[PDB]
This record gives sequence, structure tokens and C-alpha cells, in this order.
Amino acid sequence: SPVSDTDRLLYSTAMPAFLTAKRNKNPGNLDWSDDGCSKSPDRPAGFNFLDSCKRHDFGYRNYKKQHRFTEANRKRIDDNFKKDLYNECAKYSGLESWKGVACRKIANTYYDAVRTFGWL
Repeated sequence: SPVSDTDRLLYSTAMPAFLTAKRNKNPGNLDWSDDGCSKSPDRPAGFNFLDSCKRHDFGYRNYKKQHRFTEANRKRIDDNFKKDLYNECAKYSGLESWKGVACRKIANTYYDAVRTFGWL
């Protein structure tokens, strides 16, 4: 099912396994292309936001190719993007008190931006 696999990969798959599925284009039937963070840097202040953007692009591109890119589905995909970004930020310990807090503040800005302009 194109929709059950999209949602599994979007909402119930840890990032490394999502990137593996991406790299292998598996399952082949769906859209695996991306423009990274759709011009906003991929690594703002040197933080890796590209993996989260890749998954956010997966969600947008596949819901559009599918029947369901509504405003309420767009928000579910945007919220999963802040989740993914916060997962990356939480990799700073402990120490980078600092990196984690700065990364989260920029993640909030990236999230705010997709909420506002993502319908384009």
C-alpha cells in the first residue's frame, strides 16, 4: 500500500532506517527526490537539519503525488519535522548546553517557516 508504507516511513521509523530506505529507494513506487531544506541552509550554524528536511520533503512530495496534501495533513508532516529536528538537537551532550539549546531555537524557526510558507 503506497499510503501505509509512506506513513510507516514518515512517523514510525528512526532516521537512520529512513535514510537507508531513501538511499535504496525502497519501496521504488514512491517519490524519493529532495531539494534538501528547500533553500534555507542544510546545516544552519553547522547543525545537520538536512536529514529532517529530506524526510519533510518525502512527506510533502508523497502526500502531493498521493491524494491527501490537505492543510491538516501538512501540519502533521510539519510537526514530524520539528520532532526530527529536535531529535538531532538532542545529540548534543552535555556540555553543548549551548549547542542543544541553540539548535532547538533554530529548529523552531525552521518549523515556523514551513508552517507559514509550505503551502507554496
